Amino acid sequence: GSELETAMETLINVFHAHSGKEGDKYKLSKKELKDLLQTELSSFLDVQKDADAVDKIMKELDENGDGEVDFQEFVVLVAALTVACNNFFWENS
Amino acid sequence: GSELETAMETLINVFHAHSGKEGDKYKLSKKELKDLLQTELSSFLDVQKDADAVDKIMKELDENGDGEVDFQEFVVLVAALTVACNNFFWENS
Repeated sequence: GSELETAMETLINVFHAHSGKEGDKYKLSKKELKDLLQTELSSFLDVQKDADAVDKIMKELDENGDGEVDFQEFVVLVAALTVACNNFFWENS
Repeated sequence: GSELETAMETLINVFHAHSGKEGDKYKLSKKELKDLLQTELSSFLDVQKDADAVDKIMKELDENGDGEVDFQEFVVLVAALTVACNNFFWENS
């Protein structure tokens, strides 16, 4: 019910959008989850900032893109990318 | 504009709610940020799962609660707590 608490519930519902395959509710194998957000956050390409942070995250998905990611992995890894493009000016319009 | 992209924009606006002090937009010192979410996620106390994950996160805020946290720190640390209470049954009603 709180503003921050409300955000937590919304994230779980959207995860179902991609993971709702009903098979693996997880955020899928690391190789796929990256294809989904790396493209969904297209505005991310609008202005990359720290290539070192993005570079490390890409290391886990490329070393074993067959690994796995779930809610804590989707949130921690996606927030980590935000470091590399945390630019608030990354507005697409 | 996408469902996952929309969640990213909403999180920044609520951070302003607590951090909007206008001084430090960061998520504040680690000691305070924990007081805010540890209480806001009250349903978290509804059913703690892995005390080891929560225990490690508490280590950073207790070793130097005077440290600092920002957007990537608030998202990665708060998602990390979700590991300790990821219980979907943690419904308060």
